[PDB]
Amino acid sequence: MSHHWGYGKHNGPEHWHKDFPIAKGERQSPVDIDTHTAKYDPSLKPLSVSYDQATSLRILNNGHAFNVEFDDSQDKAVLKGGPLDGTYRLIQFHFHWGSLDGQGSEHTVDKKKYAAELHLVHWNTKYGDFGKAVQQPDGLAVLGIFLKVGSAKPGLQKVVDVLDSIKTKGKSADFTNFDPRGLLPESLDYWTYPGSLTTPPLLECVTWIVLKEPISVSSEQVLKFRKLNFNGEGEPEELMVDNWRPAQPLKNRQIKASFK
Ligand SMILES: O[B-]1(O)OCc2ccccc21
Ligand SMILES: OB1OCc2ccccc21
Ligand SMILES: OB1OCc2ccccc21
Ligand SMILES: [Zn+2]
Repeated sequence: MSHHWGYGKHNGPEHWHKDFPIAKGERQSPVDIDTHTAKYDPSLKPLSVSYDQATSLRILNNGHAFNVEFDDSQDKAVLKGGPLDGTYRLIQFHFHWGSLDGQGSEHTVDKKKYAAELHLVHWNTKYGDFGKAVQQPDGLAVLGIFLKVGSAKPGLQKVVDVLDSIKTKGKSADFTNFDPRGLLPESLDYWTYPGSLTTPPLLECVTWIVLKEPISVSSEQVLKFRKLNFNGEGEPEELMVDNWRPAQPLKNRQIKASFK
């Protein structure tokens, strides 16, 4: 019932440029990762993902995805190294997923679409908070992880099991004591490039770090994502599926690989 951007024919990615002309900008995300033209950069550092002191707080259905939110008021869960200068603090994670196992990811790999994509969102501590960070060209670092359907991911199950309590837009629930390390693959090999948010306001503030190795989740786990709703409670049901933006033009960018 409310006026909002979304993923429908009438309010989806093809419309967003009218309110957010940066949608047609020079560093938009996601992109297709052409693995054959990405260059290995020996100058890149190992990525340092340090999530041992992470403090999860809450899970929220914001009408576009669900966010698992963290206490970012101290250096507790940080990303550094790789392509990054300085230290970026974890604020939230969320996913993008499809109506069918053959689509759902935002980034693609040689045109391959995965069933879903996880975004671990971090802000550059030099700018003091998330709101100020998104006003900067190096304000955010997003760790992107592909999901394929296969074996269950045990570290995902606590998330799946709470989704029924946040079915509709605006619902939240406690989500303490969640260890986000259980959402990572074994390998930290990655691609990186400069880009943007993949949702309005589409701000060009992101260093993307996209892991090469997908995680596998079960058919049952991703089905439960698809029972969420875009609508509010008491409104007609519109399933939260296909909340992904398609690949955008690479323009004058290079994608760098951390591996040979
Ligand atoms: O993928 B997204 O555009 O969704 C919300 C978000 C927040 C921070 C960085 C990137 C994103
Ligand atoms: O502001 B709007 O939110 C959803 C929608 C659908 C059609 C036309 C306008 C709007
Ligand atoms: O600029 B827009 O064209 C269609 C629409 C729907 C919802 C929100 C914004 C827009
Ligand atoms: Zn995202």
